[PDB]
Amino acid sequence: SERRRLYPPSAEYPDLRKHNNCMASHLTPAVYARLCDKTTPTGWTLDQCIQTGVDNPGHPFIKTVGMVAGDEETYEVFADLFDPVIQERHNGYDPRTMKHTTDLDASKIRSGYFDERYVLSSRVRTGRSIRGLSLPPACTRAERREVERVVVDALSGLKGDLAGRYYRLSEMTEAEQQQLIDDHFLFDKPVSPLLTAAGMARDWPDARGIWHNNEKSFLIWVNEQDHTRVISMEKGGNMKRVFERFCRGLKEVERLIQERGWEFMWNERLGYILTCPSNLGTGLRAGVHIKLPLLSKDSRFPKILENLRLQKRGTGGVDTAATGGVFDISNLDRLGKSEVELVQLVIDGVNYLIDCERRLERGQDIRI
Amino acid sequence: SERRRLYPPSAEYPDLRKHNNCMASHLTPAVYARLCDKTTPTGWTLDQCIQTGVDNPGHPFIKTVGMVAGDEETYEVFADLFDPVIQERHNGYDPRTMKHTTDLDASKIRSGYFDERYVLSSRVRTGRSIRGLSLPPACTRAERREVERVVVDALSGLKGDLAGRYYRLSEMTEAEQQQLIDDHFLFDKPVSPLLTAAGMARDWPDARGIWHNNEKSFLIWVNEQDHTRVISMEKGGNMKRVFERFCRGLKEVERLIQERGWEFMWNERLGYILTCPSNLGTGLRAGVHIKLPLLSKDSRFPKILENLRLQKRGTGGVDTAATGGVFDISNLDRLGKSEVELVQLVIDGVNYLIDCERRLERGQDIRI
Amino acid sequence: SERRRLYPPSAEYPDLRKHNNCMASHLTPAVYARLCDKTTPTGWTLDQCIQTGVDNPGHPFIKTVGMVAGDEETYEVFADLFDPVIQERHNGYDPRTMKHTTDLDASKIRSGYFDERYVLSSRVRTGRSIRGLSLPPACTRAERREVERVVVDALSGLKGDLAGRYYRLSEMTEAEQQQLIDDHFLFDKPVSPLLTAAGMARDWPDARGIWHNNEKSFLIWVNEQDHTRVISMEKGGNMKRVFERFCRGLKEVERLIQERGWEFMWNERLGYILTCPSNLGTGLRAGVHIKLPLLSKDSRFPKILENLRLQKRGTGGVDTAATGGVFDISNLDRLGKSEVELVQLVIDGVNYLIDCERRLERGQDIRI
Amino acid sequence: SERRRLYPPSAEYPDLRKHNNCMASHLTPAVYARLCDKTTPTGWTLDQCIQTGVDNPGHPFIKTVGMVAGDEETYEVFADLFDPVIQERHNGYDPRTMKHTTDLDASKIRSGYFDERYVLSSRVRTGRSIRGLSLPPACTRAERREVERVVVDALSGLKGDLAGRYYRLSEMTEAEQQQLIDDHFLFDKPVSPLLTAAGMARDWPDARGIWHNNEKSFLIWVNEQDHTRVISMEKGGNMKRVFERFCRGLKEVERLIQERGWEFMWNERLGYILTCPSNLGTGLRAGVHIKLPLLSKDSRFPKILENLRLQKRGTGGVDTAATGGVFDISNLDRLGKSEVELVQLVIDGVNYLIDCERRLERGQDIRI
Amino acid sequence: SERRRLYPPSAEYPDLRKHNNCMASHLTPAVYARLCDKTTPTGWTLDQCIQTGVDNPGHPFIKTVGMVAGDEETYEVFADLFDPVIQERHNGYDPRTMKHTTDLDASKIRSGYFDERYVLSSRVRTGRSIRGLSLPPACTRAERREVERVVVDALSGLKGDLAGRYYRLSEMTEAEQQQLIDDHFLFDKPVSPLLTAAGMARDWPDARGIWHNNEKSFLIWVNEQDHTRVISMEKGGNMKRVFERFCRGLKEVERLIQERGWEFMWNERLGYILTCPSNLGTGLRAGVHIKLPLLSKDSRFPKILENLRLQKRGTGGVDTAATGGVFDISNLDRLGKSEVELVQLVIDGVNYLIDCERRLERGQDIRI
Ligand SMILES: Nc1ncnc2c1ncn2[C@@H]1O[C@H](COP(=O)(O)OP(=O)(O)O)[C@@H](O)[C@H]1O
Ligand SMILES: Nc1ncnc2c1ncn2[C@@H]1O[C@H](COP(=O)(O)OP(=O)(O)O)[C@@H](O)[C@H]1O
Ligand SMILES: Nc1ncnc2c1ncn2[C@@H]1O[C@H](COP(=O)(O)OP(=O)(O)O)[C@@H](O)[C@H]1O
Ligand SMILES: Nc1ncnc2c1ncn2[C@@H]1O[C@H](COP(=O)(O)OP(=O)(O)O)[C@@H](O)[C@H]1O
Ligand SMILES: Nc1ncnc2c1ncn2[C@@H]1O[C@H](COP(=O)(O)OP(=O)(O)O)[C@@H](O)[C@H]1O
Ligand SMILES: CN(CC(=O)O)C(=N)N
Ligand SMILES: CN(CC(=O)O)C(=N)N
Ligand SMILES: CN(CC(=O)O)C(=N)N
Ligand SMILES: CN(CC(=O)O)C(=N)N
Ligand SMILES: CN(CC(=O)O)C(=N)N
Ligand SMILES: [Mg+2]
Ligand SMILES: [Mg+2]
Ligand SMILES: [Mg+2]
Ligand SMILES: [Mg+2]
Ligand SMILES: [Mg+2]
Repeated sequence: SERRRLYPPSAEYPDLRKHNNCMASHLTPAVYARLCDKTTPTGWTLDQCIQTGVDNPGHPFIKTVGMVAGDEETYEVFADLFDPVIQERHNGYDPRTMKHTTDLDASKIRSGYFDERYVLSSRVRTGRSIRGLSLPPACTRAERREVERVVVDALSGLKGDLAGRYYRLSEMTEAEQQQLIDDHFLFDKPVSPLLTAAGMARDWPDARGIWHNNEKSFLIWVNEQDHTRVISMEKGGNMKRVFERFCRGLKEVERLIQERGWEFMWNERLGYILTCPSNLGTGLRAGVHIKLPLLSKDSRFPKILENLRLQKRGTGGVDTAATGGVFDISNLDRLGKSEVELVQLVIDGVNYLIDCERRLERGQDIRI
Repeated sequence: SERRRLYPPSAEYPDLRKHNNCMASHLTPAVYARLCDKTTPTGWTLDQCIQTGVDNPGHPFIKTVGMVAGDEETYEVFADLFDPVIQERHNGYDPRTMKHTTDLDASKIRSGYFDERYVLSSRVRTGRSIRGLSLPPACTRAERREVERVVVDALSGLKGDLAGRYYRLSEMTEAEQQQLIDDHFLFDKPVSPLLTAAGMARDWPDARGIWHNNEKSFLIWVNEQDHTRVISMEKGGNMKRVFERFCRGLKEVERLIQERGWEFMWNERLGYILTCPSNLGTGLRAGVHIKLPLLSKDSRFPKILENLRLQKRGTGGVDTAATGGVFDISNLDRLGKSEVELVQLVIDGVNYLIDCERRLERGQDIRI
Repeated sequence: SERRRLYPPSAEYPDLRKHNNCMASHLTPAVYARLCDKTTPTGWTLDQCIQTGVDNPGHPFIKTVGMVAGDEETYEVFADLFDPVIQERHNGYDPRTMKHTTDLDASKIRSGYFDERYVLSSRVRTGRSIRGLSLPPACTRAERREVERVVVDALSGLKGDLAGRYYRLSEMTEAEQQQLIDDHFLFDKPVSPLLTAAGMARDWPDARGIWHNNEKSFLIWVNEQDHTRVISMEKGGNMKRVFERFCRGLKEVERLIQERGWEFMWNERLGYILTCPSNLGTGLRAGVHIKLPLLSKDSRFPKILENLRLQKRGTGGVDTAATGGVFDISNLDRLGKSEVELVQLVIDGVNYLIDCERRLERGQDIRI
Repeated sequence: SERRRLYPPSAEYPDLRKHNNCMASHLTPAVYARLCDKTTPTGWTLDQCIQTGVDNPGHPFIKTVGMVAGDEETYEVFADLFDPVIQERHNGYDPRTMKHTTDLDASKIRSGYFDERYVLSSRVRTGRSIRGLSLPPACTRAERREVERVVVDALSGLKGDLAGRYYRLSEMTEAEQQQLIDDHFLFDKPVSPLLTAAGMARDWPDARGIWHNNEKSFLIWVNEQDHTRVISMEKGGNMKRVFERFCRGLKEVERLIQERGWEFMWNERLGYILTCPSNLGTGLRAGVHIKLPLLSKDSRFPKILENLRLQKRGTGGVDTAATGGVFDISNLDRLGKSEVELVQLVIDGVNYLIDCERRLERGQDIRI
Repeated sequence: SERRRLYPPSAEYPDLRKHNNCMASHLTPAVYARLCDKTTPTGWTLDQCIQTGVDNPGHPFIKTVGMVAGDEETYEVFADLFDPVIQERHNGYDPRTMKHTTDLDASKIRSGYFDERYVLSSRVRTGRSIRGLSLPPACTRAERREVERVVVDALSGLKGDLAGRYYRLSEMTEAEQQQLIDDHFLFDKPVSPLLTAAGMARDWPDARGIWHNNEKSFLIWVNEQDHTRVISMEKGGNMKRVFERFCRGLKEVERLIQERGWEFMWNERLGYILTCPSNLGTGLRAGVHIKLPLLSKDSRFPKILENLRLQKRGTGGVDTAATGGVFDISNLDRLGKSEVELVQLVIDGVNYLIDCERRLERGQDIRI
């Protein structure tokens, strides 16, 4: 009957009195009550958006957004809660007013070569979603298989240096997968509670895979945390070559994908849409590992790092710590700046860090 | 259940990598995704609109639109795809901004007499659709029979020189139909793939017919490719008389049709609505055949023809080629210009063509 | 408004006064009125079922059903019209009461070797539809591509003698396709009016292909007239080996298809569901070509052939005639009998025909 | 099914080629097609509005509107057709633009006494509808009974000179009803085709009645052609007393009706809503009979009458003619002018008419 | 539009080619296709039912069902898949035909005392669900809080020896929770993949708690894996006292719950409804730990255990192994047998096990 009463929204309000994530900070009873009825056309709802944040109050060793998007419409349907979170996460970028600009030019990134005694590794990463298909948090098996087929068919057209092969996770022996993971190429099974709570580990390892070139300098993860994750890696400090290869490969992949009538998720307000609001905009993360004996001498590291808008993850894996200090240092903000700008910022920050080692003298300049 | 997922629009996107029609040129994944859910009140959909273009990439010896309209609402519902196609097809006429004006006056078409040694035939054609009834691509049997009844009842009222008789295709012996076709009067069965793919050959020959006057100088095809096709023909170069008869007969037919409460499809933005976007506006085609020994001497013909906005089809039938060169030359653009203007343009172009007989001198002037 | 009146069903009733197909014979105003509102869950309707029959009254040189099915549900939704047609087409088999049994055993088909001087070719064909996907008359582009992907992935698992390769029609040069067609391997473009009117030529050649083994003795047409057409052919009279290979290959293909969670359309009442009601049940056609000088001496062929329940097509296919008499003789009925029974019947009929070479004496026995 | 086609609106368009009513004049195929889907909340439709006009092309001896309203919403829902009709019927009043003002003051109508030798009868009539109840063309039995109950209960409260009694038509002997009709008090059974075609004779004589005061100078017809018709009569030429009594009685009746929570249909754009668009606005008709020997001498009567905006009906009954000339002369326009203005206009026109007795002189002044 | 096509069910079919759980064994494409549209009134669907089984193919050291129920209606809506699974899991009990009988009598369980040198612990467990509230896999925050409130209010009425207190998990320090877990009283956080994949760890630790008596011999877990889990423990081999206390406490709890108008989920076909089909029927598990030096001598243990219908989990925790062999031995089947019968079976099995200590002789009797 229509006379039956629903549970009032405040009855469903999560208990976030001990949470320490941006979703908990920016969620209020008014917002929850306002948004608890809405839903994206594919059925995504607010509770599904904030489940990962609700279940995970902590997760060292970095601050977490606590939200995910089930599809493109989410960021528009639940903008009343995503917008403040995005603004806080990206040092003040305002999606409501500002616009995002993307440029991928390896010409305007001159220099960008690091000392081989302090870097010994350079990687550039980005993510891409296929329009019309639900994101990993909400995708069904059919949608995941469709994403895999589209990506594999597109990548089959890559020729020349970028030519490579696709390896299905379900067809790889555990030893091979472990060897690939230990080499920083493949992705590990999603056991971290943040991924599991978001629902981005359903049906594992179905429809997940890795497409890599023969030199393994150009890789593409299929269906791990986004529809596609494009990676360009090199064991050294030559960020210039890595970024040039990344740019050309990404352009070719986009062209091949569009050839078949598929287009990436994108809007000028937010840039490239991805699951985690922390990856919006360019979704780009350019970083380098650090030599063990050197940066270990730092004492006021976090202040300097927040000074330069850089983030320091441990060795391979965000969930891992740093032992025998070798830190993966990358840019912190991915929205509001162009890819070239982000790479230049990373290069400048790393040059500062290696210059700030000061193994002969003492003194931290910070230099806000 | 509502949790089941539909095929993403890009999955249905046609493969037009080898097509050479305006629909293929102006169709993009964004447009297809935007329009793949809409539908006219009678159920016409985008796929039905573009089926003929998808199936037919070629079709010599002229460029083809590759689209058809199922009803009046189509041009409004799918305007996002029809408008660029119409603009390209009609040398820049912009339906969004401009307006179309129609005038049928035989007084302001002074002159217009061709040399009898180079024309020997003059025809004028137009199309008309009855409002409220689906177009041939989408019409059911009941709608087709209704169109036939309305047209026949209206035409029964014609008196005087225009007085004529209606002949039902289903009641005509094959020999009589073949004789009429060979005389350029009747229409042949629609075997060309463009007509069949559009669905404009369903239930043949049911409800199709030809109404012609005793002299056979005035004819009306019922349910061939439009609801009505009004034709005025004469074996000679006297375009003036042909056009005068065409104008008066068309006015009388329109009056008789409106007498019973039926009105033609029409809107000032597009003019007279017809199935093929190439026939919008006036839908008028005025043309003449050409004497065999004469125009055969031409070498740079296509450049001159595109110069004058004229189209050259072979002998009887667009699908046929030209042998022993005798070309059917007509106007190319039917929207944005009035009927009088189009006829005057055809007369000027034909006078230019005959003036360039070059049986005693050489040189092509083009004269853009 | 709800006060508006629909066209009465009799207004839409087709004009079949001159038709000569089973649909025209068994269609009555009462049946049409009863069924003109129903529709299968995918939207198939009666008019779409009978369009091919309505448009085509003739089509030599064989009697035609005049109907097609858009999906599995059709045969159940429109049973009131399909059942009499099926019963008449399959010499009295009653789908309402009887049941169909299928057995594919090459052991119980002993003998089956024809004289090499009168056969010189032996082929066995069947069709199969993937459950859950619309049939070629109604399938959209996405469904056709899904069928192609499922079939190709399944067939990739065939090993040993059956090992083969898939060739996409869109990627084959016209010369190669013509050579394959002339060799009786590949299928030609569907230009015959029966196929076009049924809508089984939309989006050609998208998603159509041929998968064949290295010896080309085992072929599979993908998306030509059914979802799959499995063919086993040999240039000779050894029907035994051909049928054995056909049986084992079909079993392997079915196993591979089921491995991935796809099941063939099938119900014990009708057997294997296919587009044309003439292919229901087993859908099997076993046949042989005939030597030119020999059977040409016959005069009362049609009576004998109808006596033996055999069909006589042209050497080039159903749509071609027989010149320099070389007739493709096959079984006529495919529903109500098992595959082994049909093959044995074909063998017995061919042995009877060759026994009646009438080179020594004369006289036709008929032998009903 | 949704694929079935409705009859196109032009198929339902009435055949008005021989009609002579305002509805026929102002009805066009475009208007009919536009309005043939709409309907008032109570279910009234355009065909029901125009049925009376369609069935009746003639009806001497006056020009007829040819339309009726089923409820209050009609004039708003079908304004596209009622507005031109109202404008033509009320000599230019434009309901879209201008507003209507009502005043009932017997003080500002000084004079207004006619010669007893040329009038011998004075009547004033008006109509009123109860809001929330369907009009007589569309009212069901329950609604008609509700109207009767509301009106009778209200009128029971009248006191003093206006005190009277209610007589139910179903409880009155035929002789009494005939006597009342012959005295110009009661209304006759609705046998005229205009009333019957409009559906305003259904369930006769159920729920119809007459409430009159003891002197029979104040009367109220219940459910004859409107919900209420208030009438004030006097056998003489004293229009002043008749009109003041009419005003006070109408005010008292309105007060009593509003006492119980019922309000009259009214909007400033149109005034008081009634069934026939010819009665909109005030709905007031003030008139007088004429002595037999006197006005019979007129020859150019119609021109003069149209000059003064007066209408001449025969003796008792609009449907009746004038024998032994005694004409009922009243105002022609009821909308756009106030009641006092209309009464003054009638008085001036009657004074003009009697002044033109022409028993001793000659001249048709007309005096536009 | 309604012309868009859904993904065929076989496209969503899980890839279970390597799974080893009952759901994978008893899931077929036909069943999946049949059930993929249905849904319980609260929105539970088949994919949600089988997600835990799909994600987890293994999970030593016991065979897993691989399914869960979202609410009471699930077992009825998806019976076509639950029934075979239940039958296989409960050694042939047929829910379709048979009925379940429950009796909780401590009188008819005479004896039941184990040797203190081989048991040193005795526990009895059961589960209960509140009717009208979604099960832990599907319950929202409001429903979980409602379950907690109902259970706590009911348990507040327990008096006498059963008198106890409720401890909210969110209000207990980590040290206290760890101490309780190490003592085998409290439940640990659900980190095992089977619980997480089923969605039974959402919003942890909100609304989860433990209500225990002062002696801690009677405990009730609130919202861990069922709505309520009632447990009775004793550090010894006196199963008689444990079971009688369990019976009386359960009866009192049920009475108190029903006092407020709440009733347990129950139907005679299945008994007491719970999330995991392995806990249906009584949901009872009676077990004992085993002394370290003793049962370690066994070699053919699994055959004997399957002989006696007993299951051997490791030490505290099903997910944990057995080191220094001390096995938790309990009954294996909970549906089709009464609680008294199950406890007697457990007692007989444990007596057999201890009798087969073989510390003096050798030989395994099995004794099927
Ligand atoms: N600079 C680098 N050099 C080598 N490997 C890297 C680098 N940065 C990241 N990786 C590899 O990427 C994998 C996942 O790292 P993660 O923190 O998830 O980066 P992302 O943000 O791109 O997911 C790790 O296994 C790690 O080895
Ligand atoms: N100038 C002409 N003289 C004689 N016949 C003509 C002429 N133009 C067209 N026709 C006749 O019209 C028929 C169809 O021509 P088509 O190219 O379809 O013209 P339309 O554009 O009006 O369809 C042909 O059979 C042809 O004989
Ligand atoms: N027994 C046979 N031997 C050789 N070729 C054959 C045989 N049967 C069919 N074909 C070839 O297959 C092609 C299509 O045959 P068709 O008449 O469509 O058979 P079906 O009815 O099974 O489709 C033709 O080109 C024909 O040459
Ligand atoms: N001036 C008048 N004097 C007497 N009776 C009248 C007068 N005007 C109208 N009536 C009476 O009203 C009755 C109906 O007349 P009708 O033309 O319908 O007027 P209305 O416009 O009020 O309907 C007739 O029977 C007639 O006798
Ligand atoms: N016989 C027993 N004696 C002592 N503790 C037990 C016994 N059985 C179970 N437990 C305790 O119950 C907790 C959970 O046990 P579990 O294996 O989940 O039982 P269930 O299969 O009923 O969930 C463990 O921490 C364990 O210490
Ligand atoms: C660890 N996280 C959370 C974040 O991005 O803040 C991922 N989105 N992977
Ligand atoms: C041949 N065509 C295509 C076109 O007009 O371009 C017809 N519409 N008939
Ligand atoms: C030629 N036909 C018609 C028939 O089978 O009768 C095909 N279905 N191919
Ligand atoms: C006679 N008529 C028609 C009209 O008013 O024009 C009535 N409405 N009574
Ligand atoms: C470990 N399991 C699976 C099972 O019961 O089989 C739980 N339901 N807890
Ligand atoms: Mg990462
Ligand atoms: Mg043409
Ligand atoms: Mg064939
Ligand atoms: Mg009247
Ligand atoms: Mg447990």
